[PDB]
Formats: sequence, structure tokens, C-alpha cells
Amino acid sequence: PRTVMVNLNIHSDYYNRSTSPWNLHRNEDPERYPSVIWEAKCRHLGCINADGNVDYHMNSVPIQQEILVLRREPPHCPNSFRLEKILVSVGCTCVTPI
Amino acid sequence: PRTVMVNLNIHSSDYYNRSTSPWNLHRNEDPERYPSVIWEAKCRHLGCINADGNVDYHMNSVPIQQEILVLRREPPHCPNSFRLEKILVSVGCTCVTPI
Ligand SMILES: Cc1n[nH]c(C)c1-c1ccc(NC(=O)[C@@H](NC(=O)c2ccnn2C(C)C)C(C2CC2)C2CC2)cc1
Repeated sequence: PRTVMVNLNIHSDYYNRSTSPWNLHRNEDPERYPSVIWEAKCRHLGCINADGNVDYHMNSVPIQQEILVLRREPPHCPNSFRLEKILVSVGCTCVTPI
Repeated sequence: PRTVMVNLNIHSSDYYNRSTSPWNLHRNEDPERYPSVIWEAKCRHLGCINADGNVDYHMNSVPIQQEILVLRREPPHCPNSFRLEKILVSVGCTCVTPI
């Protein structure tokens, strides 16, 4: 029960040179703001070494960020939302295994 | 300039450490902003950690930047009313080949 008013009028190629490079995947949800979210997906299980080979002794892992979205509530009523918490992959890094 | 109503009642730990491009979180607090607390990544090194545990400058640690929205109180100090703002946030670091 904590309601506020929001004006929705608003204010690299690392993915490619990274030893843990990634692609983006589109998710669209018309009941959600933002409706389109791009999620990072690691290209490889391992990490690319200085020869351009995959080395599976290291791991590409996605960096997951807690992020909020607006969900329409009650549904289809266009002016009114609840804040939701989701986990989104924003990129990949290379970790030494445990 | 569409205005909407929002209910603010809401719905792998150690990468920062095991990464060849490791990083720390900096807390930035702004009481005029929701969320007021944002944790930003900063790369520990300009280079990347190699298999021996040393900084190797043949490669670069770079921040992963994500465009994110925050709520700014408008008019200021009025606690229940906001405009959406766009900012750039570092979420972590990756290791890139230079050119
Ligand atoms: C479009 C797209 N592609 N890939 C991603 C990820 C996204 C993509 C998806 C969603 C969003 N959401 C936000 O920006 C929300 N902001 C946060 O969640 C936020 C702000 C500060 N700190 N945070 C985190 C760190 C807690 C925002 C709500 C949607 C209006 C603000 C109100 C609370 C931003 C990009």
C-alpha cells in the first residue's frame, strides 16, 4: 500500500572483444514497462584466449543485476502499475573455476 | 507527457572476485532519487588477472555499462511524486583485447 505518481517523460563492442563475449536476446511484454528487455547470453562455456581459441579451463558467466520493472495492475488499466524485481544478465565476465 | 501511478511495494555471489576483470561496488546515495542507494562496479585494475595471479596489461578490464531509469522527486522535497531519469551504470567488468 505505497502509491506514488511518475511522469514517464524521460530526463560499445565489448560484447565482441571480451574473452567472455555475448549476444543479446529480446523479451517483449506489452503489460510491462519497459516492454522490451535485452538479456546477455554468453557465447561460450569457456573464455577466448589470446590465439582466439576457447579455453574451457576458465568460465564465461553472465553478470546478473536485480532490476525493477512496472507491471500493469489491475491488468489492461493503462495508468496504474506495481513495481517488480527481476534478474537480468547485462554482460559476461571470465572466472577461474572452483 | 503521460503521468502514471506506481505501488512501490515490490513483488554466483563471488564473480566480482574470481573474474580475470575483478571489481568492487561503490555505494552512491541520493535521498531525492528512488532508488536512493545505487551500487556501481569499478574495475580493480586497468589490465586483467592472468593464470599466475598477476595483472597482464596485454588485455584491459572495462566496465559493462547499462542504461537504467531512476525516479527523481519533482517538485523537489515532495515525497510521493517523480519524473523518470536515464543514467548510465557500471554493473561489472569484462576483459577485452585492445587494438
Ligand atoms: C530495456 C532493457 N534492456 N536490457 C535491460 C536490462 C533493460 C532494462 C530493464 C529494466 C529497466 N528498469 C529500470 O531502469 C528501473 N530501474 C531500476 O531498476 C534501478 C534504478 C536504479 N537502480 N536500479 C536497479 C540497480 C535496482 C526503473 C523502472 C522501470 C522504470 C526504476 C523505477 C525503478 C532498465 C533497463
